Amino acid sequence: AVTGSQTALLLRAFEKDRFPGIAAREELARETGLPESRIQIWFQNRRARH
Repeated sequence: AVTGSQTALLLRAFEKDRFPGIAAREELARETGLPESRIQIWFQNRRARH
């Protein structure tokens, strides 16, 4: 699971760039302190639900 702060940051990103490319995902990884693969999973999962 990701933290509340990470969720808030990722959701705001998702609502501006719904399909981040690898550079954007690596940047979100650095912003959040999450691995890039975890960023990708989070976006894939959210899009599969929406």
